[PDB]
Order: sequence, then structure tokens, then C-alpha cells
Amino acid sequence: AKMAFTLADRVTEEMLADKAALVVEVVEENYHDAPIVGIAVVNEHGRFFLRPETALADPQFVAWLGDETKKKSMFDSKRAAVALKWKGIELCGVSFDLLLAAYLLDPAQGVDDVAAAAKMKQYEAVRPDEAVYGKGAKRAVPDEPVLAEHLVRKAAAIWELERPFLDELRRNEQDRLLVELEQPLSSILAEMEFAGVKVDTKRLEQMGKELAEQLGTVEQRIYELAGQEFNINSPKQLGVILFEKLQLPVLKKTKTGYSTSADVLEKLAPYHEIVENILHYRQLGKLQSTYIEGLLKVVRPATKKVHTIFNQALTQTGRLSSTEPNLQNIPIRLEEGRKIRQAFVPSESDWLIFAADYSQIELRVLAHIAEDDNLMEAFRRDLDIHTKTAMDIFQVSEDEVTPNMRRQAKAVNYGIVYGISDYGLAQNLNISRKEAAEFIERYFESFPGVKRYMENIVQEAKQKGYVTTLLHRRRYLPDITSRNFNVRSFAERMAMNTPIQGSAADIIKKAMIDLNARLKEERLQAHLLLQVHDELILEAPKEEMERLCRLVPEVMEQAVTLRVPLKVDYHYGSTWYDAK
DNA sequence: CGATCACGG
DNA sequence: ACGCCGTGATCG
Ligand SMILES: Cc1cn([C@H]2CC[C@@H](COP(=O)(O)OP(=O)(O)OP(=O)(O)O)O2)c(=O)[nH]c1=O
Ligand SMILES: OC[C@H]1O[C@@](CO)(O[C@H]2O[C@H](CO)[C@@H](O)[C@H](O)[C@H]2O)[C@@H](O)[C@@H]1O
Ligand SMILES: [Mg+2]
Repeated sequence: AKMAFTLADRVTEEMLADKAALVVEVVEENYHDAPIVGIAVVNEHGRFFLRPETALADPQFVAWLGDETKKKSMFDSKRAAVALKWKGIELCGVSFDLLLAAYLLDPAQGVDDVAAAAKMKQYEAVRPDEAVYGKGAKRAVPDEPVLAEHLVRKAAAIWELERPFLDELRRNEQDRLLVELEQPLSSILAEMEFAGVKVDTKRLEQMGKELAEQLGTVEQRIYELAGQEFNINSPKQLGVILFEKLQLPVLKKTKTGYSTSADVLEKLAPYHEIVENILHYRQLGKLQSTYIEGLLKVVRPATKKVHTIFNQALTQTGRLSSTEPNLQNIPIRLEEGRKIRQAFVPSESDWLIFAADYSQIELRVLAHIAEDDNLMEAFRRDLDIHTKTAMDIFQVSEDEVTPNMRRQAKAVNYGIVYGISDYGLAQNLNISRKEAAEFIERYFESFPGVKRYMENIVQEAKQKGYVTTLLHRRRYLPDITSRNFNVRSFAERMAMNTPIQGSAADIIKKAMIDLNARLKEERLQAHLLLQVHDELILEAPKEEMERLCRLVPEVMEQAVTLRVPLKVDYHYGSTWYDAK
């Protein structure tokens, strides 16, 4: 169609109205220190394209960007706010984010550009980003006339789409979810990303050297026990060595061949001691490629900071994800890998890392939603839920529960409600299927409210076509009412899990908002560095630690009010490792 | 490029 | 058929 706009040479007053759609275009997927390629503004007065050299050097435009009373509608304002922070420019007054609006309406659409959001409301006057920029190796900023139209069309779409999106969100009881939760969170995340996390690169390099030496050792020992050289990192080549050369029993097959999973290898340990060396090599290899080589590749060598990106509009359940680097999967469960955490350090001298974590938040959320008398009682009385379950499924008194029995009970606790089978429980814990089935019966008899939640939540999903979380986030499950046992089954387990995992996401998000408010309120230097699903990581001057110790846990625990209390553990020290 | 494997929640 | 949600390295 025909859409008129001003390809402007200079900023003018009518471009600085107090309500506008604004596009600050960053074409690099990773927007940290990335170029801004163009600016579009659409308001009551018209449509404008501005060259970034010009607009970002203009004191009036920069003031307008920074003024919170001048309201902007955008798509992915976090991308813009961060790219602008790298250029030394503050962005304020973002009142609508089309990306977050589309995400809330349906995460399954995987909306990742203005065009994809526009399609939800049959708005077609805008091209997909991939069509304008090209895919893969063809990725390129087009000629200025083409770029300018594309950006103005994006700004025009946001301008037209705000009301229809807000109208549907309001209808879904998700309007406060957008304006009071996700949008404020976006600003908090932008600050966390830009600040970054400081890394001890010398320590990482030292670990890397040693690891390469252990790797070399374990590798040769594997070749020696196998009587051949092969690529150990090739599950397929490893399959041949284990199941053809060594004639080890084939315990599991996939559509592609023999499994060499950690679980299969565990079950093969009575047969040959090689499998235990292979497990060791894989643990070492992971630390090396992922957490040494990977981290050092992205660290900024002049500041020693890593700058992750929290994807706020990706997961189906309302969790965040973290990329380039992922800081939500740094090792903790085994002591060797946990030491990577010593390389995560305060950004200034005399600062400390502070870490706080919800205790068993998903099971507390389950207690609340299911209204199981027995489960609710456990949390109100501050009992250990994993020990209690152990007592119920092993039919023993409390003192008889072993640390191993607690671990098995933890697997039961995080498995049954989400649809684990007796088979799955038997395979995962390497125990008899008959006993696994008894565990499952005893659990349900001990927590009958949980059995009824599973039945009721699946019924609700079938009747409504979606499930909802505590703060009204939705996930649609069109696959749920199918005759196809597998497709229906996978959808049923999503119905069981999403309300629990998604409600836990809602609670921590609200917690981050409340916390930001107070830190700023009491004018502390403390700020957030990271969120890890049910944990918050901060850094602060050491003097601030007696305050954080009282403030952080309280904000966290009172974020929402449930039919059971929420519990938070917290720790500080001179590295992330030490914050335990 | 989709599976496999390992790491976290 | 066989708990859920993620990212990265690596393979063929
Ligand atoms: C280990 C593991 C964990 N999870 C999720 C669900 C919980 C969170 C946090 O794990 P944690 O051991 O702290 O659990 P928590 O209940 O906090 O137990 P602790 O009191 O920390 O022992 O991770 C899981 O889904 N499957 C697993 O096998
Ligand atoms: O800016 C993050 C935001 O952008 C999207 C696309 O709209 O994802 C892009 O950026 C991510 C972070 O660099 C990449 O991981 C992703 O591959 C890229 O498409 C959204 O998905 C995201 O919320
Ligand atoms: Mg825990």
C-alpha cells in the first residue's frame, strides 16, 4: 500500500509529542554494544525516519528519549534501552511493549518481530524482519529508502495495534500482568544485562589448563580400557565400542540407535569399569567446553564482564531464559563443577555477592493450588517435605530416612505431580518397577489432594483449551483432547506442570519488581545481577550486607500471599561459590 | 539442522 | 509411551 512519511534531516518539535510509537532498530541479534541502524517515530503529527548519527546527537531528541512523561509504544523496549545504554543514552517512559503483549496473549506463537504480532490482529501493512534483512549469511541492512519504510511501517503497526492488544489482554484479565509485571520487569532486566557480571578470567584460564591435563589422562585411560582409539564425544562411536566391541548389554534404544545416556552408563557399571571413566570424562568435558571455553569467548576483556541477555518472551510457562552466556545453568550439584562459581566475583573492590533462594517453591505452589491437607500442613509447620515423602513411600519413621532416601523422595516429589510413570521412576532411580508403582500408590494416598489436582487440571484444560497461573498467565493446549495417546498425554502433563512452574515464575518476577523498588527507596548501592528461576543473585558494598540480610528475604517472602508460607534461604561471600 | 548429551531450575 | 521448562557443545 501507500504510507507517507518524512525522511527527516533534522529533529523537529512535532517529533517530540508526549505520545508516540518509537522504533530504535538494532539488527544484531545480540544487542550489547551493537549499532543502531535507524530510528522511526509515529505520533499524532505524522511519521518520521531519523538517521541515528543525527537523532542521537540532538540534545532535544535525547532529552525526549529520557523524559518519563513522554510516553512511547515500542516492540522489545529492552533491546532498545540496552543498545541506547551502550551509546550512553537513557530511555524512559515506555508505556507499551508489543512483544510482551503478544507473548502474554499466546507464548506458542513464538512472536519475535512486529509482523508476527501484527498477524494476531490481521494487520498486514508491515513486512517480516527476515524479509527485509534476509536470513542467515544474507543478513544485511538494506538501502536507506527501504530501511526507512520498514522502520516507519513497524512504528505505524505498533501505533495501530496498541489498543486492540490492550483490549484483548483486559478481556483475558492479563492487562495488569503486562503493565504492572512484565513491563516494569523489562526495565530491571535491562539494567542487569548492561551492568553484567564480573569474571576472574585468570582463574578460569587456570582451571582450563588443569582440565585439559585431566582430559588427556582420562582420554588415554579410556582408549586403554577400550583397546582402541575413537571419538569419545561421539555417542554413536561410543555405542559401537560399548555394544559391539565390548558386547555390553543394550539397555535402551532410540529412533537413531543405542543410548549412551548417563543413566544407561550407570546401569552398565556392573559389567565394565570403562563406563565410569566415560562418565568422568563427560563431566570434565562439559566444564571445559561450556563453562571455561564458552565463558572466556564472550567475556569483555577490558572490563572482564559477561553480559547475558534474559529472554523475557520465549518460554511457554513464563520463565525467563538466558543466553550468550547462559548464567542460569552454572554448576552447583557436584563439587568439582561448582568451583566454576569461584570465578564469579563482585564488580568493585570491597563488594560481596549475595544469593537468596526460594525453598521448594513449586511444591508450596502445589500445596496452595491443590489444597492438599497433608501437604499444606508440612509447609505451615516448616517440615522438610522431601523427608516426609520419604517416610510415607518407604513406610518408615523419620530417623530411618537416609540421605539417599531423601534424594529418591525428591525425585518422587518432582515427578509424580507432573505425570512420571512407574517405568520412569524405576529407570531414573534404578529401582524395581514394582516398588516404583508402590511409591506412586503411597504418595497419592498420603497426598490425595494432589491426585485430584492432576485429574481436575487436565479436565479444566480439556474444557477451556488452556491453563492459567496465579497471576493470570495463560498457556493454550490445543493438543489436549486428542485420541492419540502420546500427543494427548504430552499435553496432559503440560496441563499438570505449567500452572505450577508458571506460578513460581510469576512470584519471583513480582519479587524482583518489589525488591528494585526498595533498594532504590533506601538508596542502597546493592543491585541485582542474575535470576535463576527460583533464586536471586545480587552484589553490594560489604557494609550493605546486614541490610540485605533482612530486606531481600522479606521482599521475596511477601511477594504474594499463599495458603502456605514462602521460605527463602540467603548467603553472601566474596564469590558466588562462597555465597552458600 | 535435529538428536544426544550434560548442565541448571 | 513412560515428569516439566530451558542453553550450549557437539556430532553426522
Ligand atoms: C534436583 C532437581 C530440581 N528440580 C527443580 C525443582 C526444584 C528446583 C530446585 O532444586 P532443589 O534441589 O533446590 O529442590 P528443593 O525442593 O528446593 O530441595 P532442597 O530443599 O533444596 O533440597 O529444581 C527438578 O525439577 N528436578 C530435579 O531432579
Ligand atoms: O531482544 C531479545 C528479543 O529478541 C528476539 C527476537 O525478537 O530474539 C532475538 O534475540 C535473542 C537475544 O539475542 C536471540 O537469542 C534470538 O535468537 C533472537 O531472535 C526475542 O525472541 C527476544 O525476546
Ligand atoms: Mg532448594
